[PDB]
Amino acid sequence: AGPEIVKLKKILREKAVPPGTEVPLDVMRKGMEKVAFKAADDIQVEQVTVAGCAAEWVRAPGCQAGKAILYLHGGGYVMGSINTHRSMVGEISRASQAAALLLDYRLAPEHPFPAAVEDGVAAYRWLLDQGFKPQHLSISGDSAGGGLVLAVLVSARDQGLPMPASAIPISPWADMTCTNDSFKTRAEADPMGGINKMAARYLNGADAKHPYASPNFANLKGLPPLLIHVGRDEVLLDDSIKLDAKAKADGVKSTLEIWDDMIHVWHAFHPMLPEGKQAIVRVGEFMREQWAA
Repeated sequence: AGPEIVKLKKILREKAVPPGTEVPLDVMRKGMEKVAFKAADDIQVEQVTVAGCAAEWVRAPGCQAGKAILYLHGGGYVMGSINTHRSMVGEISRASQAAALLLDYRLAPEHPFPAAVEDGVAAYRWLLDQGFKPQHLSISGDSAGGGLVLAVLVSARDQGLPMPASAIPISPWADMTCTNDSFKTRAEADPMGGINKMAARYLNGADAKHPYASPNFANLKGLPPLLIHVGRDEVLLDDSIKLDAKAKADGVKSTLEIWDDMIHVWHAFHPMLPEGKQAIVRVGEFMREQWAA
């Protein structure tokens, strides 16, 4: 294990709330806002309204005309924002050489399932109506947003929408049931259930096996080529392994990368984690590969 990830895990545990204490949602929300990384100063930003939602066009230098990424942020479907993810999305824009549409989709419990999926699908539809070709598009997202990526694709496909050139779920949460073995077998090495409460907030009585809630139970047939990033040291490991397997069986060209010693959305720690930078570079490279094909 690299020195950076070791020290990163140390800091995270030293700074985290003990297991089982209930942090109010508005407290978690504000805490996530305050620890959010400042985006690099060469990242340009433009506010837009997309499908009734606030959003930002996130443009790193080197962005190609005609291309775009719909980005869906993490936050367990109950938190996160444009601000919390602007830094990581800028670096994805940089590696992929394409501007990114960072969507402030509707959150639970104010807006429970399927609000987030509706916003994702409509935002993707918005991109199309703006004149972006399907072959010039990609959809990416982390954690809850990584599951949201797959749900948006499946929903859009059921509604007759054309598929984009690629999709890259990062540490996706694709199973609301949280019954996978890695929740037990990787729990020791994961410094990042509170997750069950978030699932309860998002679902609000809905079936946890609903395809648009938990894409690991969805029909993935027809989906674009997948790059799935996940850390070996996270409780959501099996979500990614099972997603890959599901995609394979449903005909989808899927590529699963389990990064050793890595934690949940390690990409977000790119300022101090070389593997975080590396994986972001990989994401952008995969996007460009699928566009040049």
